[PDB]
Amino acid sequence: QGKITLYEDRGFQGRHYECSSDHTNLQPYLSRCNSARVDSGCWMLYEQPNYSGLQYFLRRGDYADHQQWMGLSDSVRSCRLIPHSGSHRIRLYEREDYRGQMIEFTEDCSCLQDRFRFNEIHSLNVLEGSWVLYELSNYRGRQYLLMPGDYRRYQDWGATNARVGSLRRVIDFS
Repeated sequence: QGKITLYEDRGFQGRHYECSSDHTNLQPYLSRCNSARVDSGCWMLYEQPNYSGLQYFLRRGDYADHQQWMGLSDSVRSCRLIPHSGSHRIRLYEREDYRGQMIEFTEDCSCLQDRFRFNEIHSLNVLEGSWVLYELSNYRGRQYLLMPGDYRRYQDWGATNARVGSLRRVIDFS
């Protein structure tokens, strides 16, 4: 279940901490977390503790700096593990609940505008692992996270809007 080595200082220096499970406060272990090494899994970090604020999606790889994982701010005080899943399947819904149009995805969607018309997703049903939504295509903007569950609106995943441009599955193994 994921396994990364968060480093207070870049180049994997300074104080370090290994996270193999959900964590809400990285302060008591990392002053800033300027570097991170992932073994196998997907991880998300949050600029503020208790998963609140701007975050950064991390996948198997070496990060000697915060800029590597898109770290905008080295003020990372929270990090969690996003579960995986052998198969991947998700059902997005146009409007709230399930009265609008629905389209399913079982693979990477670097260009939703090619698969679904409406750009507003106000409900989705994630059966397998988890997925990620991007305000644009080919991930050139913001990103949201949908854990395995049921959503009846866009606010459920704490989103100002529904505008979705692309999406992928949070997995690279099972």
